[PDB]
Amino acid sequence: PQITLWKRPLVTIKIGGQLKEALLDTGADDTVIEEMSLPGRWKPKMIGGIGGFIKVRQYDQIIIEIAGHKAIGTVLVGPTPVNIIGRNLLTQIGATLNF
Amino acid sequence: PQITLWKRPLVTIKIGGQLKEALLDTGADDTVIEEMSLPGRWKPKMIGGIGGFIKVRQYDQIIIEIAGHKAIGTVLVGPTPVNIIGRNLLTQIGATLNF
Ligand SMILES: COc1ccc2c(c1)COC/C=C/CCCCN(C[C@@H](O)[C@H](Cc1ccccc1)NC(=O)O[C@H]1CO[C@H]3OCC[C@H]31)S2(=O)=O
Ligand SMILES: [Cl-]
Ligand SMILES: [Cl-]
Ligand SMILES: [Cl-]
Ligand SMILES: [Cl-]
Ligand SMILES: [Cl-]
Ligand code: NA
Repeated sequence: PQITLWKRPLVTIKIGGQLKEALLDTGADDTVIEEMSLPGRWKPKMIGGIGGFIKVRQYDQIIIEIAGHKAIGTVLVGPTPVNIIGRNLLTQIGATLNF
Repeated sequence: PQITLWKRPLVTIKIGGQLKEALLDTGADDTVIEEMSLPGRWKPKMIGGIGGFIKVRQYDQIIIEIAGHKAIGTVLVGPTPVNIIGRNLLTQIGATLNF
């Protein structure tokens, strides 16, 4: 699609068989999702957002569908105000910015 | 242009007579610039991202030039770690997300 920005670019994602809503976020290096269970081991990660730094759980090689496009990559889990799809997975679905 | 997302989508902006680098950020509702003075009236606001909230000054009707394209709208000024061009000005330069 071509998504304009007059409203938030929210899409449906599917992770662990569950549908969720997430924000396509070109200002995020990383994908960050609200507390949920994911398989496998996780590693520690700190991310610095507008308000300061938080701890998250980094799960690698997670299968996630984004607006009907399949991706497999790193998902950070932690107390983000909104689920966000960052550039690590926007590149996997072929997204670009255009003007 | 078409901007891929392998790297942060940074562009040069001109605001308040100053040249700065800023992130084209589809996950930001509004534009947030590091501390600087701007002319005119402002009012305080709180915005809440990863890491929590910061207090900013809201200036309305500010003209920016974004990668050579002029736009006018609200700019929030405050202790953001990165300058951000959010949706309120991305719409004005006709930016879309495409995949
Ligand atoms: C009202 O106008 C607003 C304007 C901006 C924001 C909000 C409201 C707050 O809007 C509420 C939404 C919050 C959820 C997502 C955060 C949205 N935000 C934009 C988002 O793109 C930030 C932009 C940024 C970039 C660098 C540093 C600070 C901030 N990126 C970010 O947090 O990414 C994290 C995950 O990947 C990592 O890579 C970059 C840092 C880290 S925000 O800054 O909190
Ligand atoms: Cl869960
Ligand atoms: Cl990844
Ligand atoms: Cl200044
Ligand atoms: Cl505006
Ligand atoms: Cl339009
Ligand atoms: Na003003």
